[PDB]
Amino acid sequence: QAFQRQLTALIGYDVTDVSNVHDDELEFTRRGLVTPRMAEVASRDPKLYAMHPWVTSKPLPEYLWKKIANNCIFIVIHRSTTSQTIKVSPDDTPGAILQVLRVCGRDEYLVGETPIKNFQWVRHCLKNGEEIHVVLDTPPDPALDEVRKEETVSLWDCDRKFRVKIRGIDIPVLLTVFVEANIQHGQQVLCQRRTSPKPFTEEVLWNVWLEFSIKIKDLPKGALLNLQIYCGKKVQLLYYVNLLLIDHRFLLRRGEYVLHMWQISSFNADKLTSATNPDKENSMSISILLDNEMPNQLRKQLEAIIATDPLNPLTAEDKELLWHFRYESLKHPKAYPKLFSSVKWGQQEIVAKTYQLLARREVWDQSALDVGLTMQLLDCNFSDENVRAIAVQKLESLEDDDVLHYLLQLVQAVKFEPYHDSALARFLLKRGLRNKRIGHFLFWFLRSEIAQSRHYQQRFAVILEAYLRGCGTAMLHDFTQQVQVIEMLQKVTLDIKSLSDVSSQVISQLKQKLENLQNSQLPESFRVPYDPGLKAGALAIEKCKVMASKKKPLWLEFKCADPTALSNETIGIIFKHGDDLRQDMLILQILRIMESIWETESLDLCLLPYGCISTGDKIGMIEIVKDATTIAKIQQSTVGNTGAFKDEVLNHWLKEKSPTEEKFQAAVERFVYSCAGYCVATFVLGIGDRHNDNIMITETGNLFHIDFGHIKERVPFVLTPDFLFVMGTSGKKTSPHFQKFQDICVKAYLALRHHTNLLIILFSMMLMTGMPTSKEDIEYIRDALTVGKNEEDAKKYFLDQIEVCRDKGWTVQFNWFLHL
Ligand SMILES: Cc1ncccc1-c1nc2c(Cl)cccc2cc1[C@H](C)Nc1ncnc2[nH]cnc12
Repeated sequence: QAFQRQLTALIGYDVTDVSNVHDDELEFTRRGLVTPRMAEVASRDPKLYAMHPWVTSKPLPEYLWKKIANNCIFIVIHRSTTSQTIKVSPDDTPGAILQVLRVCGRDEYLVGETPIKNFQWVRHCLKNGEEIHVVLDTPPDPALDEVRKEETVSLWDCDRKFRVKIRGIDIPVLLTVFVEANIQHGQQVLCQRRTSPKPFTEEVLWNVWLEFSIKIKDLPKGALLNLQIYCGKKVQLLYYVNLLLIDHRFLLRRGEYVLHMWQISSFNADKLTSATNPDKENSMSISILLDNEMPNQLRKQLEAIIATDPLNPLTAEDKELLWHFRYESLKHPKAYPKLFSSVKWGQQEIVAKTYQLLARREVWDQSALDVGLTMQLLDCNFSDENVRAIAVQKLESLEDDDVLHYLLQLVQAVKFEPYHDSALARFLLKRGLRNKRIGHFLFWFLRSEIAQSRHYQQRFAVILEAYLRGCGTAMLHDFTQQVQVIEMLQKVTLDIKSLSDVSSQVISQLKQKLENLQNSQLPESFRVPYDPGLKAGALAIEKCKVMASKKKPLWLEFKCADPTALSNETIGIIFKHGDDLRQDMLILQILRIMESIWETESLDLCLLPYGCISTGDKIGMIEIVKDATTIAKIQQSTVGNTGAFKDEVLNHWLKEKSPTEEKFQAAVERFVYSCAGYCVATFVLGIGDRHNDNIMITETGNLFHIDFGHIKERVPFVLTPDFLFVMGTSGKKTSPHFQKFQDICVKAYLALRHHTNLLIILFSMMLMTGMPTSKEDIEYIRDALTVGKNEEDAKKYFLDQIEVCRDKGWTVQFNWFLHL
């Protein structure tokens, strides 16, 4: 039982607790997840698990090939104080041809049957212009990863109409009010019934049967009884709660329920949860009782429909066509979301035909994996397990590198699962247990939601517990260490915040508190949650500070615990309270996806998606990007504390940080690319109009936006005169670098548009699961990606945007200044 107490603290929630359930679905899931855990445990190669090689099968891009010399990769190998360099061909395997080679300063290994060109660490060095420093080391013992040993009427024979008794609602404290009861499947309301309005007192009783038109034999599995409370005095939603009509054992839900409801403040994933509100003492409750072959024009119309984006709404006509031409639609994997949205789920014979249809998915099974298409099947529009499972079926072929690219949003998509035990939850379980890097991030992503989502903490806790019981003792200790450190640091972060430029007493107290944590509480070393390779050590109390800001975040710097670390660079972590860093995580992850897209078209845009992990309610950690300052500061340094800005200061800031001409122009080139990435990426994501104290530049030219979890003459993005002066453009001219900037944006924008469907789905999912949203909010990226339009035309559009900034110059940057 002591092991369970550890799990609870690691998880941040008590999975054995049953104080907020009305059935045993959670416990059933615990027991259900035992098998796929042990299958993965018993199957993983202990030695490859222990070393967790971070590897990709993608080609090395054109931008990384043209950085090689005569098919030669230099790899410095170390012993104790040995440093002997080797000539290696890209195709050389480490655990054979290089003769375990751990990376210097990192928990990262160049091992296994893949060439060195295909290790992400090696590609990381090639990109930045660094060298491959490895250390001959003993392999880490797989015994350390050891895992603690463990231990009657049919539904389709029931033509009776479904009914639910609304006994009444009850609220301790506090105009009229009524109950709406929807049978839902996906976001689709199948059947809706309301009560009569009554006066809104602390108790309202109806004692009324709501008889629905849908038959019990017609309720599809995963149908939700969605109970909602509205008020008049033109109504308004005030509370909601859901109840699965068919439970986890395929039994029709039967009997008395007192469901504690959620309060409002709309596609928001929280609306879909089957979790009841656990705050029984303040929350509105509701009491219920359940006691129960084609023509040519048609082909072209069908093809036009199949070709539209995931946010083009299907008409009744559209759906009827897809459904009638079911089998022709089944030949086109891109049709699948629309076809399955053309299914009348409230009709048992249609669902049966849909299931027949699903048994003929040769073309789907044979199709190359499209993540975009696959993600759409995992969104809120699909509640059927068999549809959703063909989505997860395709995810199974993702190599680990790609799982990590999509992990955050795969974890978020668990929120769209009807049941706690799902093919998706088990896929994430499986892939996390097969790979320590996936498992590490799975821990934190799951934990991020467990700590601040009442709506989904129970589900995620069960999944996280199931992961933890298979990750192996080493990772348990390891995770335990990390949680203890962030709890210590979050405490210091919050305490300093209460004590409010940063005054004398603040700078005094912080450093004492850091010195007090250092001397007793803090461990020898711990893993950096956002960069599991890096192990942090002792604080550099010297270098730690608090921002002259209203949120008063902590800038912390640590020593690297790893003696074999080559640099002297500290590990920098910002701890901040006040911002919802879930939104940042999501945006930063989409920026990583955008980078991998660009990579497929051999385009680098040098984005800087810095590490960020939400650890709790409005709280978390941000990776310190070293040698960087804000653009706003670069203007204040030369111009003044509070004044509007001059065009030359950024370029002449860049100049004064660049030592040689070789490294300066590099900075300017790096900046042209960087500026282009963020102009395209922020435009697409609709977060481009930012005050320049939320844009940053490195000493080596790399522009990057920060502080995403925030967001009248406007601007599509930020391409200010100071950015344009670095390119060399005095108001209305055209430099060589600017035409190249214009060049790069266009190719980047068109590159994103080639994955339009993927981006639309990730943007939709982002809004639904991390931004508490409307259809019109979601439909921004359609316009941003100029859906339906041609290359030439989308290119004009984007150039027109580049010029909108030019027309405005400084007006919005300055209009912020006044506001702020
Ligand atoms: C580094 C910096 N330069 C100029 C202006 C502000 C900052 C800065 N200072 C901070 C302090 Cl003193 C404490 C806590 C957080 C701070 C954040 C910043 C800047 C605004 N942001 C970042 N600075 C460095 N790395 C980052 N990664 C993500 N965001 C950043």
